[PDB]
Amino acid sequence: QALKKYTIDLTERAEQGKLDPVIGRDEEIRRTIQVLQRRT
Amino acid sequence: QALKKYTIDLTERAEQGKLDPVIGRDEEIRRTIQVLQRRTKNNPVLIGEPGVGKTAIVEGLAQRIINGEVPEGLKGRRVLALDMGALVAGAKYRGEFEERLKGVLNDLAKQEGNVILFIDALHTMVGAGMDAGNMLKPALARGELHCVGATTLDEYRQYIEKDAALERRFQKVFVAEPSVEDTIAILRGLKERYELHHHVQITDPAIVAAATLSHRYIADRQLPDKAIDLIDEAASSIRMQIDSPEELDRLDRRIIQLKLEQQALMLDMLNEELSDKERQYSELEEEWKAEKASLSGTQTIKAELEQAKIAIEQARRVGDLARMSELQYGKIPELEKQLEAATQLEGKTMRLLRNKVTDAEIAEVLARWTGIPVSRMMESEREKLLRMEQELHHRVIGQNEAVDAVSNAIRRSRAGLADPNRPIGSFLFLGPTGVGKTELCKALANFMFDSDEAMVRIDMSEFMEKHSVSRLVGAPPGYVGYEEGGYLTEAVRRRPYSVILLDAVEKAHPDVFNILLQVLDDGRLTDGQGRTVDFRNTVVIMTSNLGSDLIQERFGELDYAHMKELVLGVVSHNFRPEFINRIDEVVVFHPLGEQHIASIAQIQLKRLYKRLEERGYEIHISDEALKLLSENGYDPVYGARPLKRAIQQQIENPLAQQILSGELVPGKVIRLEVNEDRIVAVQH
Amino acid sequence: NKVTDAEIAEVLARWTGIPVSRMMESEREKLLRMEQELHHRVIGQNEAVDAVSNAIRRSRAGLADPNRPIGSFLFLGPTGVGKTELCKALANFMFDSDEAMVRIDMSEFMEKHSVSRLVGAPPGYVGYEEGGYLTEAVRRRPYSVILLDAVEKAHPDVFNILLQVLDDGRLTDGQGRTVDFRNTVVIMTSNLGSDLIQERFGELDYAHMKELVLGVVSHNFRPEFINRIDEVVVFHPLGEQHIASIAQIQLKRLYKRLEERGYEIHISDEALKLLSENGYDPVYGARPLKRAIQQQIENPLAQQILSGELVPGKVIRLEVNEDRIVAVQH
Amino acid sequence: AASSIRMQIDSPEELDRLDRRIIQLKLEQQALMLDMLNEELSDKERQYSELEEEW
Amino acid sequence: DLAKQEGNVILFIDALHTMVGAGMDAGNMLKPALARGELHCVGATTLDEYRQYIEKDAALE
Ligand SMILES: Nc1ncnc2c1ncn2[C@@H]1O[C@H](COP(=O)(O)OP(=O)(O)OP(O)(O)=S)[C@@H](O)[C@H]1O
Ligand SMILES: Nc1ncnc2c1ncn2[C@@H]1O[C@H](COP(=O)(O)OP(=O)(O)OP(O)(O)=S)[C@@H](O)[C@H]1O
Ligand SMILES: Nc1ncnc2c1ncn2[C@@H]1O[C@H](COP(=O)(O)OP(=O)(O)O)[C@@H](O)[C@H]1O
Ligand SMILES: Nc1ncnc2c1ncn2[C@@H]1O[C@H](COP(=O)(O)OP(=O)(O)O)[C@@H](O)[C@H]1O
Repeated sequence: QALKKYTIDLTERAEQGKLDPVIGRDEEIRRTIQVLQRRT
Repeated sequence: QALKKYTIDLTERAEQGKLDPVIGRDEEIRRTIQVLQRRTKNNPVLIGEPGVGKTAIVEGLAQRIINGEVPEGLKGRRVLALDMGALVAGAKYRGEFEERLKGVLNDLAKQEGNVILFIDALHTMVGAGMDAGNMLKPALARGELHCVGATTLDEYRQYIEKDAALERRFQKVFVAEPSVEDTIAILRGLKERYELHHHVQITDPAIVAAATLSHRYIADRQLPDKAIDLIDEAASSIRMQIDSPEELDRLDRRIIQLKLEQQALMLDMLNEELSDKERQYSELEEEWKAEKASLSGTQTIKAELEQAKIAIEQARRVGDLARMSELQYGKIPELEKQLEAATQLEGKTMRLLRNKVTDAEIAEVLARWTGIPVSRMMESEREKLLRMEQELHHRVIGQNEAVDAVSNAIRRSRAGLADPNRPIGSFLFLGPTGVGKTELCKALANFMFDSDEAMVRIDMSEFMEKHSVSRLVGAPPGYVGYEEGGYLTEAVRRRPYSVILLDAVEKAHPDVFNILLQVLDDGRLTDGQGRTVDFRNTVVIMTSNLGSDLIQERFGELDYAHMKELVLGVVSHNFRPEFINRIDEVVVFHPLGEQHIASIAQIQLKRLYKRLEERGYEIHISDEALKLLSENGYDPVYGARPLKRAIQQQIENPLAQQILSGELVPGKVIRLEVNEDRIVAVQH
Repeated sequence: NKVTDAEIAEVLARWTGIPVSRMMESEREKLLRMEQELHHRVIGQNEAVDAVSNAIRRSRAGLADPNRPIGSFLFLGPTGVGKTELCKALANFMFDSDEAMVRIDMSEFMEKHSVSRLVGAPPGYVGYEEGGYLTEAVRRRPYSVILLDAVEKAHPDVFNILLQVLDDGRLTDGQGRTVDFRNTVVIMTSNLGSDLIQERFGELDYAHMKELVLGVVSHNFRPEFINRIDEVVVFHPLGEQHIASIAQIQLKRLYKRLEERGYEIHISDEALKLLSENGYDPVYGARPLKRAIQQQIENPLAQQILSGELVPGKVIRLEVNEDRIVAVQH
Repeated sequence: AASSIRMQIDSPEELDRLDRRIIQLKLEQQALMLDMLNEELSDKERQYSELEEEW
Repeated sequence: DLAKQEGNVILFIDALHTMVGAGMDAGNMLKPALARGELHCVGATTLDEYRQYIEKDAALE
């Protein structure tokens, strides 16, 4: 499949715990998801 | 086959129903249809300032073509869109671009006029590395190609209307910026679309209020797109607040705290407390799940009704007849009444919060956009405004008349009662210098709007000059500081709701009052760049001090009214009456008694003890020293600025002289006890 | 299937915006009614009613000059006699808004060399890509009434620009294209002879009024520039029935905004009488009326709204106090 | 103007206004479904049919 | 793949300007997929590339 050919899963990396639990910015992530669950 | 390679059928997508039944504009739709159905020059262009959805106007044209609302010369056409950038894939080699374009044109010649071309952003065809208009031009004079132009008026008169041939291949269709009620009707259609999409409910009076406040205040975007985006933003905000759950997270943190505590312990009763709080959390969570199941059932049965609408529109396009009757008479009224039964079931069961959006939520989103509370008179800020004078007299000693006047202005503002076409209030301030005119404006913006800073001071003793006026407006174009904007204006347009101080205008040249005439009649001002920025949602204030001699004479035992009248006659000697008639509202400040000096000094002690607790110091005072300072810091000409400098020269220097002598320990009781002429601090 | 000249005039009107079409009967009724409507929303000043009625009649009948632009009017009157509001009522008739007008606020222009605000900047300076705002706003709305506000505050001979405008009204803009004014209307407002007006609106007719203030403004302007104007009309300081009518109109739009708030508000006519007693002065015209209305109505009214006395669905008779007005809830 | 006249031929205006009238009366009758609105619908549809046949 | 995963996958692309400058060279192939909604990707750059590429195509804006 063409998925694995040219993609990099970061969610696998945090799923395999490779990554950095940075603290904070939760309002900004919230406003991001506010954008993310729009229609336009 | 480049049509397969580069273009996308809208009418496939509208055949798939993917787009908007866009309301209105119907004369312009028809006029588009007129210009299309000619024999030559078949390509009209769409024009305006953006955020009006001309894209969607082409979409609705295609949807009417699907529905056959067109004359009998377009039934069966092909409305296809193409980017100019779509053929800038490989722009190095020679003719490659042009070979793509000619292959497109030969495809369209082979399709023989049954295809209507759409182009968005027609100015993308202007300059592309001659290039592009020098191939379309024979088709576009000959009308064999069926282009549809849609672009922004700035790019129109910037790119095309300086290139004359491309101007004469096209005809203007000026879409207006829509009205209020047009916005309302389209937002009813969009209420439909969003409650189809965003899984929620919307209040339609909140929608028309949202449209009202969007058109009314924010001039940044334009109609109707700003209200569209606001409704989308509020819908998604409440949509995230569907899976917020705040009280569930409170209970979950509580039960996990009690679980950690019990696991640390292993009299107990903590097991019982954990069991009770977990039962509470489980009950709240189960109510949450029941609400989610209710909303999910409501949205699914709404989607099933929408698919029934899709099928009955398939019967409208195709033309089965008993299918229409069957789908209507079965599906519509029973699904509507059980959708309303689910709606009133939610109106029963929704506690953990909503799925509606109200105008309070609109004003929340608005303040998150604006920063300005028109989040309405909610009996906290409202009852602040009911105590607004008593708010001010934290810092406003005496002087109650202007306090009344200012609070009157604010009340006429934030209750929404003003004629908003003048500004919020024009003001002349009079009276003795060194009372807190600046304090008044600071406390105004403080307990009204932000703070003691959210303002613009403009000191008018600079402004003895014609070129001073040239500064504060903005320079004329074809001069130096054109490219930067005016002094006042861009600072206004960043902070749309401020209070502007024009202090001491009597030192300025009398020319300035013309600029104030345009403002204080109108609240709109035309800058260097020829454009106009609103004031009318701000507050403008001038100060003067001329007959403060006469005030210091006669405020002892004359009234307020004839005092006002006499000093306004003096102002008529000063200004033009043609300007002060444009002035709304004038006060007089009066000289204070020394009790007011003592009170302001108490306020200075308050902010001093604030500063020293910020240093860490717990300091009190003998008030005989306050009596001495009240004896010291006055003149009849300046008043309180002598008190401020005396506070400095007898407090801020020697107390720091002893702190940096290492005498003073934070936390000790430090009485500012008197001396013969000085103040001693103690270490207790 | 026969194409007539009315078809062409409508296609032109919809294709540009200029109201070319032959005088249909709703429009002609509306023109007689707009004579009436400018009596309505402008109480007072029926000289101006006459003048601008004649202006738009010489427009829409299609008889006035295809050389000169259509009207040309240098208004004279003292403060607040409705001049700006006259032209806004013209637009709100004609364009169903106030925000379809060219309101070039003229008192910015106190030194000379901001003419480039209105023309554009000549090539090889800054504003060559942008124009000057008058020309752009004309060429987008080719039928639009242009107002030039309080015009004599400026440096005096800015209006060689307006010598072109009122002469032939092709306007050579910055870049070098033609800004044509033949379907438009230029209005100025000035308050020069206003002290003579309030001095001598009595003891003169309309004509010697016009004569003497024309002599004065001719001392102010240049004799070139007075020759270009169609009719130098004069305004008059208003009597107290006009004051009462203005008060009524302000009450109606006040009622409008508060019924948009959602409140049914009446008044004592004695309260109107108190307003009429508390709004008259010859020297200042209409604004002491309006701000007296503002204070002595709105501030107790907004106070009681922020009290929450005002329940909707109640007739709110603005009845008098001893000297003031209370709102009642019945 | 030529294609404008062609579309005003190809539309028709008052015929489609009467068509809006008859479809509104059909909706109103089915919202009622004494009647006599059936008779009024038949009258307006006969009017529209005569106009359409003339068209 | 954007068609296949049906919006269950939202990919991430930082350096949105590098999608703008990639040779439609990459961007306006995907302005369909973001406009149509097979992808809801997240941008990450500085204000200068915002004014340089994101503001400069107003459709991208
Ligand atoms: N009648 C309508 N019904 C539904 N949505 C509409 C309607 N008119 C406009 N819109 C929406 O308004 C949005 C923004 O307007 P646009 O037409 O896209 O702006 P524009 O002026 O065309 O410039 P662009 O390049 O298209 S953003 C559209 O994408 C539509 O979703
Ligand atoms: N006949 C009238 N009908 C309606 N409103 C009027 C009338 N006469 C005066 N007004 C009011 O008077 C004010 C006039 O506003 P403006 O025209 O801007 O003032 P002005 O006429 O420009 O006076 P100056 O000389 O420029 S200060 C408005 O508030 C009008 O409502
Ligand atoms: N809370 C955090 N947890 C883990 N890593 C972090 C955190 N905060 C910052 N970093 C590190 O800081 C670096 C910043 O890089 P990045 O944020 O990707 O650049 P940019 O700020 O341009 O996006 C990252 O490589 C990341 O590993
Ligand atoms: N009403 C008041 N409430 C609180 N403090 C005030 C008040 N009036 C005056 N002050 C004091 O008066 C001084 C006056 O400052 P400023 O406003 O610049 O002078 P003026 O009032 O003469 O323009 C301030 O420094 C402040 O310490």
